[PDB]
Amino acid sequence: GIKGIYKEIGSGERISLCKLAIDHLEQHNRPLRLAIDMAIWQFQIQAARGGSNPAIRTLFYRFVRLLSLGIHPIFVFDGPNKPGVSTAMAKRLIRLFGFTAHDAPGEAEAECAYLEQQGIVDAVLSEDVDTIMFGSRVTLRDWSSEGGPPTHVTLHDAKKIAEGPSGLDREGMVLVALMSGGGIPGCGIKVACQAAKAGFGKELCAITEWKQRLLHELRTNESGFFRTKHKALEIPENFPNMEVLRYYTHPVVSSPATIERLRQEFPPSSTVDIAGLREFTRETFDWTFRPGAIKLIKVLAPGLLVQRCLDRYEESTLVKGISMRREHFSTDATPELRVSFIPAELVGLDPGQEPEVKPFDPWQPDLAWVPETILKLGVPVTVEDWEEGQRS
DNA sequence: ACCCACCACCGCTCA
DNA sequence: GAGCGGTGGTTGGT
Ligand SMILES: [Mn+2]
Ligand SMILES: [Mn+2]
Repeated sequence: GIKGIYKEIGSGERISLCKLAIDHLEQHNRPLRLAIDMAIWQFQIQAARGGSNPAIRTLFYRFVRLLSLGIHPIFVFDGPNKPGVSTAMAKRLIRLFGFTAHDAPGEAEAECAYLEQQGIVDAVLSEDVDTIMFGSRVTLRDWSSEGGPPTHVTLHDAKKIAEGPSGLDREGMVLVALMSGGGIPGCGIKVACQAAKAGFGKELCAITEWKQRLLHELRTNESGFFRTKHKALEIPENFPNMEVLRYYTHPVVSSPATIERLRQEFPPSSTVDIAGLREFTRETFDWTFRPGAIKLIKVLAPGLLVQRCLDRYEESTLVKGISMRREHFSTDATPELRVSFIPAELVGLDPGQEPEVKPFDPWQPDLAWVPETILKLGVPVTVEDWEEGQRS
């Protein structure tokens, strides 16, 4: 649920997460804040195979990707007030990356939408579009390839939907969920959408006046709100159930006090725990000894580089040089510079103090495409010299 | 009596 | 959660 909603509101704009990140950083002069429904992982990460704990290993890699994007994420967990990777390990790993874990009192997607409304986050990444019913304005879904590397997302805009052909707004979709559900039998997304379009989605708190209006409209269709008449659809008395109505209208979410607490404490003083990550990966992935250390260095270095650029907003302690420029399609033509750096020097781990058991040398220069905007923010002098040398 | 377009629903598969 | 074909039902007819 809601089944068939995408044929009504649209499938959504497919867009590079990098583009969303960099555009917001340019438009709003600070990194994008994104609430992530923790329920999204449940079917995406238990598809990885091989090695030790591949499910949380997938989680590790998408966290490194979040670093590379410069996104400030907050992962929201479900609460018990709702009407196989460990939560403990997920939260432990979230802290090691300098990210934020947040426990909803009830359903996470309701909390995520609430956080967005309160200006705690700029957008929501969830299983589906249910977030719109809980007040979300910008909601993201399907963080995946476009495949290979997971670079793109599917963006739904609540205002544009309420204007587009469906005319489905928040209270329209509630009525759809009220009548269709998954409650009137024989109904019915098509009819529910037509009922919503007629404006029956208010529901501004003796409600039986309203109920026998559309009930009259469903069987006679004198206003012509429908393609046909529906004398077969017969409506229960409990309906419209009002517990259900305000499960959407005021879902159980964090207290005002919690909101203002988050408002001062998120984003946190984000810092990646290197030594913490080294122990985690050794314990959980069997990334043991010198090979395991080098493996962590290689994977973590680029994101750690991006992350430290923004955090200052000669310092060649980050970028050793620049050599190219591109507007690749994977980022929807977001200007990137080919950047060099020393992985082990940047991560700050010495593979030597670990036992030894073509290849990759963490002490030699590695290359990475980093968004030009982030580089100008973090290493402005090196970028100007690159621009200077290239007008010759 | 029968056709017909539309639709709601079920079972299916992959996440 | 979300895509597919079947299909049984409803509607408005033919
Ligand atoms: Mn949920
Ligand atoms: Mn949902």
